[PDB]
Amino acid sequence: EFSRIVRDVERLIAVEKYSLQGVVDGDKLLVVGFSEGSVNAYLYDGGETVKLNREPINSVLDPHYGVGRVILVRDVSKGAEQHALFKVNTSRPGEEQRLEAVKPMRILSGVDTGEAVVFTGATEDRVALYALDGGGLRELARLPGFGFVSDIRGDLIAGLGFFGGGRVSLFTSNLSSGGLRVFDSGEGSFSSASISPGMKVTAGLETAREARLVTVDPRDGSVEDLELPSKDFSSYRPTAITWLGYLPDGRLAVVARREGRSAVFIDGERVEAPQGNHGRVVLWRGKLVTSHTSLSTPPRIVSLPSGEPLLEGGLPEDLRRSIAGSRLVWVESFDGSRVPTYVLESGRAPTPGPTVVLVHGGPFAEDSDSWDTFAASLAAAGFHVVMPNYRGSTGYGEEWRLKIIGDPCGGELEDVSAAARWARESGLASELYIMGYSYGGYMTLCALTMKPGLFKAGVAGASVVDWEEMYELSDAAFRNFIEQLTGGSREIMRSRSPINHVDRIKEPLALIHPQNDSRTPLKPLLRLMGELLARGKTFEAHIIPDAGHAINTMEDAVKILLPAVFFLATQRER
Amino acid sequence: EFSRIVRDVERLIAVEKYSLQGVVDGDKLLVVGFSEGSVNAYLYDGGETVKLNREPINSVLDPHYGVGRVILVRDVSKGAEQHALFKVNTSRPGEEQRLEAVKPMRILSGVDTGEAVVFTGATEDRVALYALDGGGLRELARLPGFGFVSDIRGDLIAGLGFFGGGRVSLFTSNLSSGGLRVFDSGEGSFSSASISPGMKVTAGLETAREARLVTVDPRDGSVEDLELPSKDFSSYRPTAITWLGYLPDGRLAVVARREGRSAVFIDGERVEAPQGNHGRVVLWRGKLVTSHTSLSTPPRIVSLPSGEPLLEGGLPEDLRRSIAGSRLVWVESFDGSRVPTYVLESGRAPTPGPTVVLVHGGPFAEDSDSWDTFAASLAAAGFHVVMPNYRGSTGYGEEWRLKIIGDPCGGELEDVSAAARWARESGLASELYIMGYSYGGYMTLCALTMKPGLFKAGVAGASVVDWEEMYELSDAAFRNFIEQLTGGSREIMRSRSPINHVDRIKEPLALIHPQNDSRTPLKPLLRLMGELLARGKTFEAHIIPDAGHAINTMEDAVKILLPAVFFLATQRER
Ligand SMILES: [Cl-]
Repeated sequence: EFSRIVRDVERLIAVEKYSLQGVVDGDKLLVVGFSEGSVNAYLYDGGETVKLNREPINSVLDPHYGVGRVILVRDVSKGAEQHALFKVNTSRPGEEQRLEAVKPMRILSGVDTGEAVVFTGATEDRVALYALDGGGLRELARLPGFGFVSDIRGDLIAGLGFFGGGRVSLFTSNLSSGGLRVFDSGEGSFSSASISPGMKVTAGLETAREARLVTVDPRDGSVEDLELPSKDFSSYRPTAITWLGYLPDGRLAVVARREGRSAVFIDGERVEAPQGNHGRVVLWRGKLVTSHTSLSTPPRIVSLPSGEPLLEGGLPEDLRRSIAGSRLVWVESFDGSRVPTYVLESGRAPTPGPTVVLVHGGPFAEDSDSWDTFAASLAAAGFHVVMPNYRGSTGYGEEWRLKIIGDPCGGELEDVSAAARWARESGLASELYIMGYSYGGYMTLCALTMKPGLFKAGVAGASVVDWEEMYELSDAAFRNFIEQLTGGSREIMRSRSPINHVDRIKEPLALIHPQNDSRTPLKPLLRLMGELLARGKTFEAHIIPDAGHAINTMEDAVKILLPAVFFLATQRER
Repeated sequence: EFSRIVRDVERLIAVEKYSLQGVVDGDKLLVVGFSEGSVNAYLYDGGETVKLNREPINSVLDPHYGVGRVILVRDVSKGAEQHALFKVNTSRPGEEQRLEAVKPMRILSGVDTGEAVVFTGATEDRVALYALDGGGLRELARLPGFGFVSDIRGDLIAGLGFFGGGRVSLFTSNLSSGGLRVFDSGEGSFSSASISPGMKVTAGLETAREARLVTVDPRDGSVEDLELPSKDFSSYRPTAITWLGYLPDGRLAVVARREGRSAVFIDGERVEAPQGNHGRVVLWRGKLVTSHTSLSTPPRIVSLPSGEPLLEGGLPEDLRRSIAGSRLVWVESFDGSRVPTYVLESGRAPTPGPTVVLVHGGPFAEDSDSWDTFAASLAAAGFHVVMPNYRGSTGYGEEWRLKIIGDPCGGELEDVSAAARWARESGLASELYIMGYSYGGYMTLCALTMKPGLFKAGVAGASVVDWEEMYELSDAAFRNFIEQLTGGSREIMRSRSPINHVDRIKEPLALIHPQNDSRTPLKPLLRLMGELLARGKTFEAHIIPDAGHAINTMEDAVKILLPAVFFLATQRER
């Protein structure tokens, strides 16, 4: 029945998905949309979307309210994520002017004030904060690691820095003269940031098991808790902060979350919103607008508190019926920790039935009540889906997130393995598979090498294979992240690399990998194939042309997803 | 959509295909069939088939008329073609007894007398003629290269030997006492052989541009032309001899061919047969039976002279209509030689239209008026198909066949390239692709490296990549074949290896390869991928698990064929 599968996977990939970016030109929404087979940028106003870009893009920079242009970010390296920036004047959609003062680099983030384009980027030798204005390009600061611009008000630039130990610092700079100041909390990590009318930095602070709001004065580094007019926020007791931002009327919008579902607050007061997860919030036409998604709702743009959709891709009825349910469960792991695990029940599988432990990437990411095309495709193909938030995940507090540091292929793998055991013991699973992309594919390899026999077969997509060789091929941002994750230990880099444990593998493995991935490079995957072959192991492989880690077309998504589904479907017929 | 493609490809692979092997037990036909998703062995006696084997096989040994058992040949190495032999008593189908005296080896051929099993096999160090009887296993003779047992009558064993220069010798042995006698012709190559009631060896002799029948007296090596009672055979002036064999009533059956179509003769008299190609001929309940195939007929078993089908997988009408036409054309090549080229016009493509030069394997093989699943799948996918009998091909005389010796990636490539020129100049092709498996995949790599720009893109399946490295990884039979092809020259082995010319590649390439292929091993392909990556070339790859050069399940066929069709369909949308 592999042709009905191809049709489903294609349709699931093809459904339109929207992301809210801001408000530009004359009170028009700026949205990034996956539509017509690729990622594009649109203006929305009444009913007509207007396409701003020509060729597919990856993202746009964050515009200040009402600015008359959009800065596209586009990979100009066939997936290697050397990106260039292209200005589109909102009054002349489809006319792109490349910003040639900026040589290609990995663009990490940025904001457009209308007078300066401020962005962070990584090259081979550094990560930096840059400003481009009418006078040309300037390097404001070199950063100690991944950094992201959060907000600019006047000359004050605020951002978030991964500058050591897995922890997130706040940073500020000056638009006119550059420099850098770093603010490190001893309680936890800063999570989102926005500059108040008073020129203090409002930030989410994620502590051991909770999250709150703080005010940082960039002049003296003083921090204090921020109390809001309404106490709905406090009383919600979020674990994590998704996003926050000052609206143009001075009110503070915050999206915060717990147990994989978020809520929206304006000056601390709850605003009704559809169940699942939300993104940015903007004031448009004097009304509140956000993005929304859930496990059964592809990302869409909705009005609050109505919940009425402004932009939404429809899911076909027959596909909707493929997802028979979802649940959040707490799996007990090796040390007694409770692993929050999202479960998707297939309507096309019995119970007990074939079940895939689909391991998330990052590692600093989470499985949540948010749309997941891979999880949906598995349900449509007749597999239940188990999605464990292993230690290292976001969404459950700083202490759980930091447990991974210095211990890749250790406790987090136990968490994945405990989720696998739960799926069988709880009676959901008749047979067990493992699948993941990126850090998830790492986990597949680690499970098959370190836990032979636990799974029937594994799918490893865009995998980490060898920390040591990857390190040598990585840009400045990735080198630093590798050092942080591995705790700067060569012994960890080696012992936790599954290329060094190939002899232990006993289960069928499918490798899937984009040839131009600059994060998880193909080179070590070739050596892994060589090891599998020399040792007589069973394996299959699919390498995808002219694509990298970030997939921005339906054609590339099909090529990275379909083989995995075919492979698992074929395994299930054994 | 790709899902309608998956469906047609699957259906084209799934249609049942039959090969006639002999007559066993109580006048029952023995057939090998691709059916129920794999290659199996069957008895047929007027009604439903009876399955002899359990797990899929590769082939059966050639039984003497009426023997009460069948010897299955099965790969027990997950595609690496280390096979074992399994006896099935024809009265107890489905019960297999492994012949343990015979360790796994590449079984090349063999005959079962009912009292002795005589076969040729290759190990790392030898190719040998073996006999297994009540007394155990005995090595009758070591052979100078690939050899195939053709017939046994009494104590006399006759076979065909590739014992130098691409030329085929006859050999004989004695079942009781072993040994080896080799008979060479200065005029050409022996093609098929059967022992007359007079204990002479009747053989087809293929000469420079023609074929005939000869009588070899194994006692003195004397040769003379064989005159048959009816002159239809000699007046047909075949170019090649497909098969010959004495029927149990003493009559000589011959199948011979010219221009990619065969004819069947019985004591020299033509018997009417369906247009296309025929396999072995047997007498069954006193009536003649053979296999038949054509470009629009999957291999089936028919009665002669009527042509009524005994066993036939019916080609669905809608798939039949996907081939709008076929032609045999004579492409003019670089040196004036005329390359007989078979052409399928797709009913789902305009003219001019996307066209694939689909290069056959071997190299000692031909494109003929014979079913080809790959070619049918390309027509169904909306490509015209061009299949050139490049120099080295069978069917057109000894001289054309031996031109390739000492010159791989030379003249034959010119023939393939002339075919591509013809497709464009004749007005068939709007755009050109190259696709092939095995020696065909070699040709793809050779075209992309030596003729950059001629093709839009290529599919290389189970390719020859590096003659030097493959030589070092080959068994005794393959090493010898490699020396024969390359003319024993280390310079040819290197300069005609496309891994040495990777920098020249400019077109998109899709590699497809079974992991356990022992003929065209995966190992050099991994190095090729390393080279393509290091040099920044666009490529995709699909490596198939637990399979080798000889595909014997529908699931493995889908895995080797579908990626090629997807890739070309995608290329066509550029
Ligand atoms: Cl067959």
